[PDB]
Amino acid sequence: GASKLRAVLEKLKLSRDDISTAAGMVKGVVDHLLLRLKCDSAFRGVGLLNTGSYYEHVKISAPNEFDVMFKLEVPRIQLEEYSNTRAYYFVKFNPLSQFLEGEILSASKMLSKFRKIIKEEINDIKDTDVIMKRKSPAVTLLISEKISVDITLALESKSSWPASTQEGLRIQNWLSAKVRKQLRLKPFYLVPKHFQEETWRLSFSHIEKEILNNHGKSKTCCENKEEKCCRKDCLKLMKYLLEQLKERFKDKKHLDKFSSYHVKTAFFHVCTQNPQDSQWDRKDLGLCFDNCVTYFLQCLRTEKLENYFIPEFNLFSSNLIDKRSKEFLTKQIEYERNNEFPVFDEF
Ligand SMILES: Cc1ccc(-c2cc(C(=O)O)c3nc(NCc4ccccc4)[nH]c3c2)c(Cl)c1
Ligand SMILES: [Zn+2]
Repeated sequence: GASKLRAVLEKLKLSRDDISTAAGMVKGVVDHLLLRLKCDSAFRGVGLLNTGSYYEHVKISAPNEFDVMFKLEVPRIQLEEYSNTRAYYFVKFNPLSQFLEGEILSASKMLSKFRKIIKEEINDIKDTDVIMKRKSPAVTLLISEKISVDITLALESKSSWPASTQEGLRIQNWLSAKVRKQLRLKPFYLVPKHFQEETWRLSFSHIEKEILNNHGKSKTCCENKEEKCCRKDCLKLMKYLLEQLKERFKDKKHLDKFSSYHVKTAFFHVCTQNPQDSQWDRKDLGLCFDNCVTYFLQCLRTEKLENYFIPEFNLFSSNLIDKRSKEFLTKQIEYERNNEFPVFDEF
């Protein structure tokens, strides 16, 4: 029954208008940061990933936790795959020559000046209270007492996607081969890794908005009441389930390695698995949500969740997340699934 799930989604939809007040605080902070960085020798080509978006909201339950990405175009960029990990690379070749450790581009040396300039500007204006938190790659600010913003620096490359993505983004049977070709013409991004190296991880997070806003096999999906689907609602419930489970056990360390990214990745694998819009009918919200929960548990038990763009990078590998952590999450979700999800009728 979709009765409980809709009420959860209705409760979630209410706190959306709280974001409008908090986001405005975030814009003023990052508008001041972008102008201070743009007149630095290394960060002349800095800017937001999306010119007006200004954020991404990882916490679908807490409207006070934002995630912001700054971009920096690195032209004539040469990448070396680090030990066949398929996702971590060295950047070698200039405004960025001050961070060169010989041939390769140092991530922590670029993060040092980036964190330094922000640290100096955060205190400089301080017409509104912004507090810097140091702890790994993200420069985490806190506006007033509630709002927290994660600022991530990313390198932008407008060349072809690296070979490891050749069989990724398997959307041909769902969104068509024409759309996959158009998406792969868009740039790709590299973010600091933070074992240990001066390597960068391939990032394709900017592709999520492109697909979430155009998500059906039918081009008119969710444009009229006759073909309203529940794809977005299922993703929201999947993200909220993990956030509640991570909140419920915040005094332990078992669920610290799982994020909405894993929940996103498994969901889009389900979208590949179920390409027809009829498989996502709104009347079947409870059933479709179960398909997502089932697949994610199958991933947890099998210790396998492929990067959606890099099929050879296992997000659930033992190097990344240990077996006891994945078994702990498996038990909690299976318990919630058997019990009609008690984490949903509370907060
Ligand atoms: C079709 C498609 C399109 C895009 C994506 C996608 C790719 C990446 C990536 O890094 O490649 C990525 N990262 C993130 N971070 C979110 C986060 C930030 C802070 C804390 C916790 C989570 N969300 C992402 C989504 C996927 Cl899974 C499917
Ligand atoms: Zn739809």
